[PDB]
Amino acid sequence: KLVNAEHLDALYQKVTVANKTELGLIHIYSEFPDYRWVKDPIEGVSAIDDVARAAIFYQRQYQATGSAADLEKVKSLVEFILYQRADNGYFYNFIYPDHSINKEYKTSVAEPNWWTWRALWALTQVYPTLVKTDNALAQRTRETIFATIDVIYKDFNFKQTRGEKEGVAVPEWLPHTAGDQASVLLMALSDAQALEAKPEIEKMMRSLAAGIMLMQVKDTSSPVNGAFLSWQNLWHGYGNSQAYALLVAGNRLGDRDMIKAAFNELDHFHPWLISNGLLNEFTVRQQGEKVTLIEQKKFSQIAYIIRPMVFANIKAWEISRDAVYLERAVDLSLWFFKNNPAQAQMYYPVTGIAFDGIDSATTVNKNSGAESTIEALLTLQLIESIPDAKRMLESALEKRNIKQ
Ligand SMILES: OC[C@H]1O[C@@](CO)(O[C@H]2O[C@H](CO)[C@@H](O)[C@H](O)[C@H]2O)[C@@H](O)[C@@H]1O
Ligand SMILES: [Cl-]
Repeated sequence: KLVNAEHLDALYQKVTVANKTELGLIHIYSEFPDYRWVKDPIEGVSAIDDVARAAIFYQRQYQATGSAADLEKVKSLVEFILYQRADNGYFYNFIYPDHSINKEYKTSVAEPNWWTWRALWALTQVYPTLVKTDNALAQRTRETIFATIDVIYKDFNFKQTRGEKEGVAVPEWLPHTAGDQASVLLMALSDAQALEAKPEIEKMMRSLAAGIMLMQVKDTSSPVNGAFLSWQNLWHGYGNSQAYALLVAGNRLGDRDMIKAAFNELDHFHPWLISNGLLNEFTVRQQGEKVTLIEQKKFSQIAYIIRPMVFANIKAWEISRDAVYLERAVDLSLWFFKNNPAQAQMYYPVTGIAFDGIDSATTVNKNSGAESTIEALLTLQLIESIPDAKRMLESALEKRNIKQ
């Protein structure tokens, strides 16, 4: 009842190219008040960054409901992902309005980047669904998963050298030295390891987790004790799925250290964030063992901050059976329902609209692009799948002045 795919469905478009190749697109932007399709004028109409996450949403919907229409969307979004595979084994990101591929723009080249990791994660997430339903598409997907992993393995830097920024160690072997990108590649590799275990996949998993863990703040005197930094000495909330990824990988490998590191973020940094109304980003300085805040930015706040935290807390509950994590997951979900600095409703169950962000205490961006819609839907979809969390969120919503 909370989850309403009507706006995401309106961003979806099936296009035919070449010889009966049917591609599922998700239009990237959509603007208040008419909420039609809006493009990026330079980059194109739809990106793997969004299509990949949409594929996961619709696959999870199909798993919950068995709806033939959800499955059809999974298949066509997967076709777009496969359509974007480059000869070198990486992926292009954008498609243009004329349905040619954006191969050369910096946000779209087939080089290791965010959209590679998201594409791979989407393919590993939807493969078990495809193998039960569509033999030919499943075979192509499996071939692509492990061919892409081959390429990533061939290019992988296992030499664990460290830089430094404001006293903080930098793992030079992570992609773009980015803990957030590393977490999604780690999630994808963990899924693939369950499909076909390979020593080189475990080796990459452990190397990524080592880099992610080196970037964690471990200073019990620091306000942001437990935080997984995103890049150098910087944390940003968006896409920061390190804790969730370490829980997934730690479970896959039986690695207690990974699990312990993830809980350290959940048990210290998450309650701090929640108590302070969330943040967009911050930077730190490290002097010896002491980690201190340099600067922080409360805005902008976007749906993509909430989803990684809700994913991690639900997973923590599943592992530990501690209800505090469900309570926190629900309290974080309330960001969509006016628990935020603008006291603004950010997701509308009646229409499926998800606002694009909070820019200050008094300014809300009422556009509803693909990313914010998918991230709100994935968050609420997870809550509604856990009966105790669903019951808790419904109880919180009956008491407040939201539109539903
Ligand atoms: O502008 C295109 C596209 O960008 C987004 C990203 O969230 O919004 C940006 O641009 C808006 C005006 O064009 C600004 O008001 C907003 O602050 C900025 O984030 C989408 O909302 C929009 O569709
Ligand atoms: Cl992601």
